[PDB]
Amino acid sequence: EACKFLHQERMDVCETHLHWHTVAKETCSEKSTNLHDYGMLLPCGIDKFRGVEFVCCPL
Ligand SMILES: [Cu+]
Repeated sequence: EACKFLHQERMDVCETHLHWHTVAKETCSEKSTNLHDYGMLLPCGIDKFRGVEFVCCPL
């Protein structure tokens, strides 16, 4: 297994870093992997974002 790069965004809500980190973490965990890195996408408002791109790696 290698690590997998994944991209998620929403067109209906802007959310904080914490929400997107949570989404990335839980996505990797559902795939039996661990989140290694991530970066926010599509900054919104003064402190929010509309997506995240992240890398899930083998346990
Ligand atoms: Cu974070």
